[PDB]
Amino acid sequence: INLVQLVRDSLFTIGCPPSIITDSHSAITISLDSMPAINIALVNEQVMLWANFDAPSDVKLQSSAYNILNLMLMNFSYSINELVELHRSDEYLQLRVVIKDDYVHDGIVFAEILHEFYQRMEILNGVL
Amino acid sequence: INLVQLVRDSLFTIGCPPSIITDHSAITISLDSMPAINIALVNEQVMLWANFDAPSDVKLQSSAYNILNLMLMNFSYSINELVELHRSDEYLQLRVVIKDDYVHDGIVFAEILHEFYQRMEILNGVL
Ligand SMILES: *SCC1=CC(C)(C)N(O)C1(C)C
Ligand SMILES: *SCC1=CC(C)(C)N(O)C1(C)C
Repeated sequence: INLVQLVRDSLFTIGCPPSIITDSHSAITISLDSMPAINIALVNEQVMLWANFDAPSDVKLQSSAYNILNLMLMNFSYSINELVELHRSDEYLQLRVVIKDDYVHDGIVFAEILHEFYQRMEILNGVL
Repeated sequence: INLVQLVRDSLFTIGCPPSIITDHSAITISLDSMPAINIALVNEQVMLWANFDAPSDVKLQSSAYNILNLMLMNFSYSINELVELHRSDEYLQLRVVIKDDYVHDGIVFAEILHEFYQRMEILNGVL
């Protein structure tokens, strides 16, 4: 698939500004005010969305655990495993999802995917 | 992949008793005071999963930190390197899709089962 075209098409369809998009190969980024950017890229034949959050302190993670666990248990139907995945590295808590092939061919459908992913980002940002 | 042969052979190799396995499938490994380990070929990939009774909401709140730490734990044998936690009405389900490198060998696969069981033990301890 042509991911730049899919993404640009998704973003005018929902009336997003064009200035938020930055880009030959991986990856595409969408800037958001006071939020981590959404990264999009073809990763081994599948469209992948991810967001890097500054790793919370261990104490903040404990106090926010219940809320974060509820977020991670929420179904994400566009995902190959029907979940959003949370990955931890030394520096980041990374939200990650691999999108099903059925949803990467239509810019209108893909906009709803990006918007639901953003909503998940919003909830996580709220408790960090 | 002959999954029945892989599993039986994994369990001999670590001296488990043969009484604990039952069954094309899925195959169950019964363990005491705990959910069984279910194993099956699901679209060409070996999948392991364990069904835990959905905790009450208050219990989830008091165990959330321990359950979050468990899920953030690296699981190197997984395709996405995590153990996934799935919620259904009746169950909190631990799930992993095992990666090809680890499913041709009964000796290697026994270690995958053992690490998976360890993750089940940690979750059982806070539910
Ligand atoms: S218009 C900015 C925007 C982009 C996208 C990721 C699709 N969103 O959820 C909003 C609407 C915030
Ligand atoms: S011997 C019982 C057993 C089976 C398996 C799931 C492989 N295990 O981790 C133990 C050793 C508990």
